[PDB]
Amino acid sequence: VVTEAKADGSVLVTAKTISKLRRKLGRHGLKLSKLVLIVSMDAYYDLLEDEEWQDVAQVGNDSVKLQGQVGRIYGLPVVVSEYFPAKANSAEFAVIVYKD
Amino acid sequence: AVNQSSSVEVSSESYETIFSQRIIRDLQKELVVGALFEELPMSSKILTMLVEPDAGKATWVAASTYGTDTTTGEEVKGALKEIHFSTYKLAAKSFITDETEEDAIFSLLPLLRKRLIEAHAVSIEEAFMTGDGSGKPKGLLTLASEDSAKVVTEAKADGSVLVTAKTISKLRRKLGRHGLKLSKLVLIVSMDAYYDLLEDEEWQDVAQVGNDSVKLQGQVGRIYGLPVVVSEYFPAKANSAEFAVIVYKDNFVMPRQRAVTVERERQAGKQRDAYYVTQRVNLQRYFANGVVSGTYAAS
Amino acid sequence: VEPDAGKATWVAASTYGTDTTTGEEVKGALKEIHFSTYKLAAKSFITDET
Amino acid sequence: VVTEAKADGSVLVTAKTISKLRRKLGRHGLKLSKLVLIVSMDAYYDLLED
Repeated sequence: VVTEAKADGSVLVTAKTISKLRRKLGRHGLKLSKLVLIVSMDAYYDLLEDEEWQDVAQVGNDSVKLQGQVGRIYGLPVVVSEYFPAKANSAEFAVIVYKD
Repeated sequence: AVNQSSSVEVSSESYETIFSQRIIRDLQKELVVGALFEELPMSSKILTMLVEPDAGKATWVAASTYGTDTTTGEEVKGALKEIHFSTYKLAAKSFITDETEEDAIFSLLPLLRKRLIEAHAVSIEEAFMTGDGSGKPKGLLTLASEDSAKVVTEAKADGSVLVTAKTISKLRRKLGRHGLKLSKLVLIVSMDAYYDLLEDEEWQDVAQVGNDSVKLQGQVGRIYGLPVVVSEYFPAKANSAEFAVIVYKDNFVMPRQRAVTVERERQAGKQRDAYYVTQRVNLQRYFANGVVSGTYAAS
Repeated sequence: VEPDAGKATWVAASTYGTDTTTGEEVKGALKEIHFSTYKLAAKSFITDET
Repeated sequence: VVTEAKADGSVLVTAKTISKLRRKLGRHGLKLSKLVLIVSMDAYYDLLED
């Protein structure tokens, strides 16, 4: 996609990365959810001080409070992974499929 | 006493009024570290155990070298790091003499026992939060000094301070490792930092643009889903800790070889009844991880 | 009124000669308070003629 | 505590004043989540533009 942010250094992750990743993914690749979103441990933390629509307050959530963020991110489940290397030019997300 | 003004009838002197023997009590700290951490009973002086290290990687074949042909790497040849739990001890005493209860009121005996246990309770509670290393164990606020847990900076050291909800998110970004899934973490905040948190204007503001209904009945102690614990044992405003967060899942256990015993001697003394009390309870962590303190440096 | 804290201390580890290591504590020194009371009064009058 | 309002006029008294004001008294304070609040009769009719 190159580039949203700048490796923490003045602006962090934003909820419209997932829309752009979904847009460029595989054209006809949808059919509701049924798509798996792997998120770095780092990237999970800066999307939690939001300031975006999928919040833990009331801005546009499903009433989450209880627990500390939920798998609703464009209808996708959130899968954590801590195995990611240097934070500079690396990937922090993976959008992958399992229907074929 | 009956003086000021005594006019014009009976003047007399001073002490001419009934006195009351009843006591009253002001402030107290509420005790949140001395009764929150699992007791480990043990019959010795030091307790030891082994624990594994992690990976332990296994190398893949070089896409030609499939046979024998050895070279496949190997995993971790030395392992099972030992961990030792030391125990620390303390004592107090207070000694009364007959000469200061006969000319008095005959009431000082039960109050002394209440006071020495409170003084002991204050002393252990400060030591668990703030402590050094020599003679008395190291405390929780400086637990996060040796592992590089710290951050610089949060709020602005008395020039337009605010303690806004993004602080705790940045603090957990700084801790990071290895369990984001809410394993019942314990968080303790300063007296002033707790008061400052209701000026906000962030996440749980004065309007229903931010928070859902959670206050109930009006500005109550609720942060990011979790309740918040407050304490008056933080040092006065400066470059120190105003907020401490610790993981509680395997760790922060207190070893102890007895409970509180309080006794008295006066034989073969001369006069005095002398109260003694002794203790042996301390604070340690199995693993050097899961601890952060903000700090709150300068801006 | 009963008084404020109240601090104990920890042993030098090695010591065992009794040697209590306790510092000493402030046995039964406290502080008194007292209540003092003021008087409020009025007087007003009326004449037979009105 | 100094300052919020400056002689009304163009800067009026709004409900955030009682947040910073109680930074040394009650809720929690001594141990009690209760207080009584008294306001001026004219100041009561200022607290309508917030």
